[PDB]
Amino acid sequence: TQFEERHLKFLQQLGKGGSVEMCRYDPLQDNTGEVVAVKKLQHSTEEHLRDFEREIEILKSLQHDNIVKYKGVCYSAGRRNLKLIMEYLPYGSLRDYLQKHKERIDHIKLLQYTSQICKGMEYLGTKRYIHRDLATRNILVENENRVKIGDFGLTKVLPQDKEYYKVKEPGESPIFWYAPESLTESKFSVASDVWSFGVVLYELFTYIEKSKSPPAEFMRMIGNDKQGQMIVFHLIELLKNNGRLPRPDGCPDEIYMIMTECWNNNVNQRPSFRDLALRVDQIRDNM
Ligand SMILES: C[C@H](Nc1cc(-c2c(N)nn3cccnc23)ncn1)c1ccc(F)cc1
Repeated sequence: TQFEERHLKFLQQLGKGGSVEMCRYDPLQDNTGEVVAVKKLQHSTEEHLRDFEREIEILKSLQHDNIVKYKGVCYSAGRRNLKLIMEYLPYGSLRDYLQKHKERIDHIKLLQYTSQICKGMEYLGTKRYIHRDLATRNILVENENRVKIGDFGLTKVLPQDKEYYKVKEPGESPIFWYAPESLTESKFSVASDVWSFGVVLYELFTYIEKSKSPPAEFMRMIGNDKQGQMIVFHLIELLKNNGRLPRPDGCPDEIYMIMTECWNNNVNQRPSFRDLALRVDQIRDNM
């Protein structure tokens, strides 16, 4: 079913990454239409538009309880700019949600969120997609009991004959979530996503405390005097030498062990998302 641009009523800006807005799709013009989330490009050039259409095809191919729902696309006349229409997830970003309710979210709830992120990622892998940007900033909360992976802007499809994707000219790079091989060789795979997942687990159990964030902690370890390209250089050498993020205060042993397993320099030794979801669900059952 189609979405007429004239009937999308702006309500509120939700966030920037392009941008995401809260809109009411109101063709009856009586303010009773559905509230949706709309993603559009800030700078809709020819290369970005091509990348955005691929992102849209990726999201449309995905149907999982822990992946934000695709609703449709809005086309503009002439130049062919695109708006991606998604379900509105009313509790917002996990990052803000956890910052707002801090420790009032207990470990068993955090593990319910962990399990769901794991399941969404495992599914993504069966499609041979690499997310590349797994972080709490890309997770949304539908309700108290359900989170969803909510943005796929950096997602690549693996080539048929390879188990990695090599990025030739990197743009946006969340280096503090990157596996060593991604920093050194710009190589991305299911194993690099698992590394990133360990960082997500660190994020949840620090309750996204500002001074404990991955950027804060890694900068401390390499020295706050490191700048620009030198950060990447020193980060690589630190990770090669087993410098890791510390255990979050109050974090259960069995969860901290999962993080450190994800952060294995040896790509082949990192666990699979299938094995992670089983392990996490066993922890929850024990508790
Ligand atoms: C950058 C963007 N920021 C948002 C987004 C939303 C939001 C929402 N409430 N529902 N929804 C549905 C699809 C996309 N975004 C959303 N809420 C708050 N902040 C952002 C975009 C995707 C992410 F995964 C995270 C943040």
